Amino acid sequence: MITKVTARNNKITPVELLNQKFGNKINLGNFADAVFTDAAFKNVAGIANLPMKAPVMQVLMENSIVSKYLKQFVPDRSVSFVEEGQKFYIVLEDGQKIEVPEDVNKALKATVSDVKHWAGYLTEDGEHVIDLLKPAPGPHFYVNLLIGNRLGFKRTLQTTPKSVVDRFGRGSFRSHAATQVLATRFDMRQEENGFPANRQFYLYEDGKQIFYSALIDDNIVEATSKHSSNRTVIKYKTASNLEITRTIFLVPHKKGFPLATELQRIEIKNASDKARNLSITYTGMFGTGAVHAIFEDVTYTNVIMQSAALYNDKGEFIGITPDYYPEEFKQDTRFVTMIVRNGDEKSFPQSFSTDYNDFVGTGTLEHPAGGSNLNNKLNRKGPGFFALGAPFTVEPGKTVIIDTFTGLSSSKDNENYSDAVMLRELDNLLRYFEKSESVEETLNEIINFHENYGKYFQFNTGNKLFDSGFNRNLAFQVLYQTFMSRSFGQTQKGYREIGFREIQDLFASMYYFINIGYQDFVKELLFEWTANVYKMGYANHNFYWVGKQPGLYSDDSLWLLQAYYRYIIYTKDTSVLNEEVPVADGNNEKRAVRETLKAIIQYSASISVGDHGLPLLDLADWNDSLKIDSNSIDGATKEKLYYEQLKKTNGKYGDRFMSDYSESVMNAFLLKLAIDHLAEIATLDNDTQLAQQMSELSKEVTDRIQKHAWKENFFARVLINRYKDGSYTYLGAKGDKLSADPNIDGVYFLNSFAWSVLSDVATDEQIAIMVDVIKKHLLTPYGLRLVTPADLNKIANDTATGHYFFGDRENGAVFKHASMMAVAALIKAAKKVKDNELAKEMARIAYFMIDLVLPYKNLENPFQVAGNPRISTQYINTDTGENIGPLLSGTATWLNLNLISLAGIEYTRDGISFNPILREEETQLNFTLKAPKSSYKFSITKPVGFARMESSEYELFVDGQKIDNTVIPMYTDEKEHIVTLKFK
Amino acid sequence: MITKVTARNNKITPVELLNQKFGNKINLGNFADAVFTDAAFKNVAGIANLPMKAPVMQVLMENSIVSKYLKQFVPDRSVSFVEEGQKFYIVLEDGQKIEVPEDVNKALKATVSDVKHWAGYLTEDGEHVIDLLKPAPGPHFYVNLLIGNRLGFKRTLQTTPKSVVDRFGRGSFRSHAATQVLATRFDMRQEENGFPANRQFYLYEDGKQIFYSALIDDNIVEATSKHSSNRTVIKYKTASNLEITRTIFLVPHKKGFPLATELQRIEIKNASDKARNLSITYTGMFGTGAVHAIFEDVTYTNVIMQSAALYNDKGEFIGITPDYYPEEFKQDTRFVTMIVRNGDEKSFPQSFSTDYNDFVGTGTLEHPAGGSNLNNKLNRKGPGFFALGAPFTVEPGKTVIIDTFTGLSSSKDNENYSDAVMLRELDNLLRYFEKSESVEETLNEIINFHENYGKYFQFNTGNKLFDSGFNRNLAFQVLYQTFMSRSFGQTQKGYREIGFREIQDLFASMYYFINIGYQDFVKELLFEWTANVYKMGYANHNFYWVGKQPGLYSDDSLWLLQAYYRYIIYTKDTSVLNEEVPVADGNNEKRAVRETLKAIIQYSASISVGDHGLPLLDLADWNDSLKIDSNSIDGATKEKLYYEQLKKTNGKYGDRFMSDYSESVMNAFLLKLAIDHLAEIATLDNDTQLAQQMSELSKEVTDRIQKHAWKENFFARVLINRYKDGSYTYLGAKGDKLSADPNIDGVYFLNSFAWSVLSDVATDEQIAIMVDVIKKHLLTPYGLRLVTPADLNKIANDTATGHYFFGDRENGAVFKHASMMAVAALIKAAKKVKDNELAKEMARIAYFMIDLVLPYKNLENPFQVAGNPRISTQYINTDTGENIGPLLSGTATWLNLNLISLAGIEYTRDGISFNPILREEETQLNFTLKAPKSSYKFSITKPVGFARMESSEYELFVDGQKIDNTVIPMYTDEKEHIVTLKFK
Ligand SMILES: OC[C@H]1O[C@@H](O)[C@H](O)[C@@H](O)[C@@H]1O
Ligand SMILES: OC[C@H]1O[C@@H](O)[C@H](O)[C@@H](O)[C@@H]1O
Ligand SMILES: [Cl-]
Ligand SMILES: [Cl-]
Ligand SMILES: [Cl-]
Ligand SMILES: [Cl-]
Repeated sequence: MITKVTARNNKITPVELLNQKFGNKINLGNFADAVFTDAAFKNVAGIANLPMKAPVMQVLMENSIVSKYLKQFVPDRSVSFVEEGQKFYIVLEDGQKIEVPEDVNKALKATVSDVKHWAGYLTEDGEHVIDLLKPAPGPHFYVNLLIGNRLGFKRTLQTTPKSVVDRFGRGSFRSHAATQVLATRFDMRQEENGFPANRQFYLYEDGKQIFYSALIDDNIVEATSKHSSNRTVIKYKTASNLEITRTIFLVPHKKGFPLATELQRIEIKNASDKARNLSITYTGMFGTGAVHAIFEDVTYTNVIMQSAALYNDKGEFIGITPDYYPEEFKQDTRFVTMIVRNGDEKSFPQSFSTDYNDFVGTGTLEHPAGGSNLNNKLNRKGPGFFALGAPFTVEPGKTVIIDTFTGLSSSKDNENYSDAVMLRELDNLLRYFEKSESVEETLNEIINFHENYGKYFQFNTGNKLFDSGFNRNLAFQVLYQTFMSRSFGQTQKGYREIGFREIQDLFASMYYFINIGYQDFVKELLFEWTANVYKMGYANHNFYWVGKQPGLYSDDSLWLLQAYYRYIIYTKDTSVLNEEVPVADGNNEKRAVRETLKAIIQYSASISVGDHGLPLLDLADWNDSLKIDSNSIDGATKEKLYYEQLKKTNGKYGDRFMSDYSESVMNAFLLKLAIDHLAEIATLDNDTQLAQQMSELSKEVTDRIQKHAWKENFFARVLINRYKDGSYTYLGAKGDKLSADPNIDGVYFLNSFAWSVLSDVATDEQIAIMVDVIKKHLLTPYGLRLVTPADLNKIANDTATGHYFFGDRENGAVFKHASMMAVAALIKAAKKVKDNELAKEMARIAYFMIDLVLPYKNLENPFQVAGNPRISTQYINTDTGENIGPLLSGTATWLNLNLISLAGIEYTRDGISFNPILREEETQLNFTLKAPKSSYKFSITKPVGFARMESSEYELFVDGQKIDNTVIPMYTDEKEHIVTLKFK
Repeated sequence: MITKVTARNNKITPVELLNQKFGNKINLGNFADAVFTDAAFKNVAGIANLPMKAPVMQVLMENSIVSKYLKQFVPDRSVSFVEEGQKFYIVLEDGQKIEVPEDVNKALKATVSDVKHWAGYLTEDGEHVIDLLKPAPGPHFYVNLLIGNRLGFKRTLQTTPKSVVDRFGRGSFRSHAATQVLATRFDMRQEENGFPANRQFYLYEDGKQIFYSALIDDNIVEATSKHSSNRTVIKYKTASNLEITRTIFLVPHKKGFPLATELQRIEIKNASDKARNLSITYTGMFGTGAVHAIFEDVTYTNVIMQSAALYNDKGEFIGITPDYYPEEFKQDTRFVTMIVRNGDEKSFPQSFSTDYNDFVGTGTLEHPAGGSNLNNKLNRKGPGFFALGAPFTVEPGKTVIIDTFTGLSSSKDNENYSDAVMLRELDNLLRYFEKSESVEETLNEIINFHENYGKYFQFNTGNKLFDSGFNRNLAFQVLYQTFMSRSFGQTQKGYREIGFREIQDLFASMYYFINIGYQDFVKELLFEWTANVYKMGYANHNFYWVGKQPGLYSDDSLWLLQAYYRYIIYTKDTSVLNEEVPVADGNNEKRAVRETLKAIIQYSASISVGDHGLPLLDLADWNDSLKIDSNSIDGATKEKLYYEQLKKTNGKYGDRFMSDYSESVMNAFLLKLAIDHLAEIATLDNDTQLAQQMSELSKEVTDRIQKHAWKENFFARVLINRYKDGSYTYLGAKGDKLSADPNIDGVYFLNSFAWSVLSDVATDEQIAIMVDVIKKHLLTPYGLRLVTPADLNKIANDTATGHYFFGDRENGAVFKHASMMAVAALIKAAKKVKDNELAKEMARIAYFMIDLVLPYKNLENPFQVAGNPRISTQYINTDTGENIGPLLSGTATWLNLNLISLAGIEYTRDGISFNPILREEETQLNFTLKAPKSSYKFSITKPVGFARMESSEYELFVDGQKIDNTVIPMYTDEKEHIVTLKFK
């Protein structure tokens, strides 16, 4: 009877039908747009020859003139618009070509004129300028991320404030952990991160509303938003010639300040020739401290608090704080306050409301009935809605400035905490910002801090979109992720702690922090992770104020050797090996870093190993969904069993934990890398015993992998040991019998390839075979997939590949973080393999993939690829090409590593191993590099074509002296050194 | 420096300041209103002599004319409006009385004219007629609750659909458990139960929006909502003379229908003299199946689904369904469809949208830019927003009807489930409702079902608000709560299973179900609860599809004897005792009901007892927050330990579980009552051994309580056993040392009193002493509070007094359910105690408390007491008098029991023990009563004053024959019997 047609099953798209019905009567061009005219999809209305894909028919439909005109034909007749000369026609299926009326021609030309920039544009400095009326490519595209600065203060990692801001200023604002200052929204749409009133305000004249910051109507003649590094600026011009500017940023910490403050400055310039008697009403919604009760008991969230008013020394009202009854919700104290600056005079708000129902009344939030006449009623209940009102007269050509301060004080930074601490910190804050210029100076301080932070590595290529994208935007995103891990963005809203393995973010940012004098902060981060390693070598999978999930995941500890290796090789500071750091086991016990790093390797190399001497997989490793072993155990369960095994069998600590559990080949590669890392560390430490021991275990573990993990045409991913008859014995190479694609023999994991190379196990020949498999079955038009189809239920209890349509996340997406780890491999191999044609090919795939993740390139075809042109996104949908959030991802970290690696920079014990791999079409690459006691200017020139040191003639000069050593010293003479490389 | 003033600490209110500054320059009357003019609260603007408390100043400030006028004085000068003649003046502090201008006078008169009805009014049938522009007393006041009907179908309890509807039709709609059809909202405001688009629609004319169902602007000239029994009707008149009616109800189940369907009929009458070419766009938001991911991973909720279109036999589009990839979210299938009826023409929607961003575009939800021209694009992602569009021309005087059907099919009612089952059931539904009159006939069926249901008991007094409030509205709410327990309302939105102790709701509704032929349904509910009792006698604290929390709470099982007692005594159907029913222990074991009820009594009377032979408290009993014992155990942990105590001490089953755990005096009363119930059941069963056994255990248990729980002043609540030196030994009477009020010796729990009486333990003298304590320390101006202040830190410390401002929930509220259990005791004692003055006072307190909970009386002073005039609410705030939600509460169940008890009806073995307690001021009471094979008309007459059978002269007549036996037979002659009682 009734039939069902899904979005994906729908037989034909609008543009396909448009091409069918008009393609050989008019030139539809490279891009067109169309909509079905009816719910049965039989006819289309379309428009030919657009500069790019864009929702033009949608905007045309919003236009009363074009809309009414089209009804003379649609829905019963298909039509296409077409421009010839500079005049528009409408074409029918019967060949008629009708010059459209002038008012329609004008509307159509006005609509298509700037389609090329409908998703905004980037400034030379990489700032995203956004039209507030234009449609969004996706829910992450128009988003900026803000962060405070707790460097030099306690618990910098856990207490740095962070904010989400879209083009309209919507979003929310957090202090420590997931503590909400302004309310987050957890509702149906990705686009809604915050309660809708947050950061918004209204203007009134003669009692009538003339402006709302989140409503663009006919009385708004210009409205743009600019997302820059750590601030957002939003500008409006009214038809009445008011010029309104909003600037939003987080206050860097200063002693005595609240733990979190977000400043929004509102500038109102009267660009007309008559004074205007105006008022502002500034609104927002405090987050609840009782976040779980939003789901479980909303009435609880309301009755546990009340509104309270704040008054300065002179008895003047300054703002609002939400007052809580339960002690657990009185350890943070929120506030909002406003200063109105009008020539000489400063004033505080004259009125307030705290009841959303009294505020909106019979109206809407966009048009609130009580917005002009606030009732000065303190709500006995929550929620913590606030409205602050103040009148001002602004003379012709003059500007009034309204500075708002919203934030939170906390016990997390203050002993003997009470709301009295907040009142003192708020006073400190308001006195600091008493003078108008203090706001501008603080913004400039933020700008300069990030400008100086990025000087560690600066491309200068004349592609300013690339230069700014890397030098500024990617540098900021890796800083942001060092503090925030994956815990807070537009759609990352729930209680994420800090994953042990996101120590990865520090792999890239440590060099930046060291080169602005914060080496000690990097050590504090290392020691903090070190303190989440247990005595036996496994690690808490997660930690925030406290660590948890002991040895739950098998890869965690091994990543820390990469962090220590990076730090020790760059700094040559071996002292950290002697630091006494808490063991995660507690009871006030500390272990020297050296012995915890020796323990980490012993856990994965000797204890928690399987039948082949490879590290056990346990619940899973880096790959969230390799739950192969249904009866896994974490490291504390394994510890108690391991010790009773040793007494059962009379064994010795260090013996293999006997089991039939599966093994992770990826952990084997991580371990092998770890062991080489420790050997190099000990060498620099002149620890002769440890360097010999590791150098020898490295050879052993490599033997193990080569012998037991190379499987025909790939390094396998997992070795299976529970089937003594041989039913299944590996996964991740031809012949594993586990594929789920008829045309594919075997399952192939991109990371088996990547980590076999990054750990320096795979031979040139094994690289060639795996790259061929990659080209055939993992390389898509949208990049490198994480894995090929597998049917893992053949050995385990499902709940993995069963959740997503093809193209999303685990059902075959391009996971950009994994794609970047693979690029890191391709780049490492391209520098070293003997076969220059293999190297050329791998460098081609590297740059192909980098081009598909570079955020600024999202503006080339934004309504198809979406993403965000300043901030990385997690994955690409391989069905559509859409870059899909979230906005925090190891993609950014490894992209940074990879581009610096391709520029030729690798730090080794003896200095900088210089080996750049330029693009074939490039003929020069210039960049600057800071070091702690020197700097460098690098210049590389080459003919068009593939050039690399391994296989191309070259001359290398350092400070004008041709040299042969391609390891450039790490200079300490506080001079700039000129490095020139010339390929023939 | 900075000071803080909380809502509660604010020294003076606006009206108090108005009276200070004006009360003896003008007569302010019994009610006035005022607002502070500034954020420092130094001046007020107010208005004198209102008919009741109301937010008049708020509405006056929304009025351009009056607010402009007021600025001549405010903020600097206080002012009060006052009416003399039919003319207004404004009065200043200096004495000036200024006749306000005519346009101000007109606005003021228009504003105050109908303040008396600003919160709406009740029809003679108890329906709440509501003005859509007037302010709300609170977030529960303008709410209706809807329910389907699964009687005669499987798993009626678990599958009956339910909806929440406010005056604008906002809210949400669920199927089984917490499965959402239309999306719930979990956000900051109690007022927001649902996604804002739910149930709303737009009208267009010539491409322009002319109407949105959730926006009242100047083009709306009339807008009212009527909440009735199981439907809501909303009416609007436009300035252009369109008359729009929305009718919302749930479809009662018919074989082959979807498990849940909500019908909204939209009638559009053209009351003008010109035809109008209109279109409708009907919108909503499907709930996600991935509810937890709204908080954890909103992007997941989006990518796991896509929109899909539905087409009928002729290839015509009929609506939308959200299509899910994961199997776990494919076991329910949602739909929305619409039929447009225009004369004899029927049509289906011509267009649709499924992307909220394309729909709203540059506009707002109230004014969407894409709402007229839907794009017919199936969204590849969620969320499941939908817009369905259809054009229609309506001639002068004609009506177009648009019928919408929104719902869900489910595996819960269908084997071999897939979306093909939904398509068949949707076809069945649409065929059933193909004729226009089918919708009206189904509504009439619903109306008649509830009319017939309520016939069990019908008051016929002078007072139609009381009569409809009881006969219709309270009857409906007890029906609603029998299915829904406490699981779904305006602010009850999260996953609640059915509490074992909510079997209470059946205590009242069973009689109603039996008298419409659904005795078997009552037995099914009884058997279902019986199946959640374990062999040992404890119960799963909770159950929905399966039971859980075995013996976690100590009182649970005991309530079931009250349910069985009520059923067996009313029906005389002892057969239920012989039913073989699953034991919650599982395997495949069943036990006869008789033995599970003997087991329940044995658990609390012999096994799980403390040092005094009283039932152990365990984690808690009925009172959620008596976590006295921090090392408690549930009944399965106790069972495992009990048996190993038996083996290690040679004991026998039935011996006491040895411990120092605390004992619950409330459970003792529940057990004593349980035992009497069972003894009485066995008597009716002619089971001679069981009747003797229980009669004897009852004397024992009563001895136990009297000996060990009467504590000079009161029956204690808890007996404490862990302090063998006597530090603390009881809680709940004078001398327990646990008070936290300086002026109160002891802690007094209202339920100690209530259950000492309902179990028939307390002597006349103990009642007198306890009522005196109640009058002095538990009776407030807003009713009977649950308990007096206690400092339980002295023996444990924790919560409740930790969480709430004084007046709310556990910090001293009038918990209306507990207040009603106390009224049940007062009524029972008033009928029986020898002292007529004690009976008189207890009946006075009873009626005082009933008057504070009767919903219709919430309209006497609604802006102070709020609540809901048709549905009970949970508690009264003792600070303000506000009735605060939620809307589902044992208040409704026990209010029903109490008013029937006061009318004189108690069912006993031998019939109807008739003993009414009228109000002193009443001179007659008339009511009708149905029985399964007879009916009765009762008429009671008395002089003004206190009259009761125990102490007043009376003559009783039954069918014209004076009689002395006050136990009326339970007649079975299928005749109407006349019962007359005349007090002298
Ligand atoms: O592929 C899985 C990866 O993506 C996301 O689940 C997390 O943010 C990463 O920590 C993880 O490594
Ligand atoms: O006092 C506690 C009572 O109130 C609410 O928590 C629940 O709805 C009831 O089941 C409970 O008995
Ligand atoms: Cl992997
Ligand atoms: Cl994000
Ligand atoms: Cl509710
Ligand atoms: Cl109690």
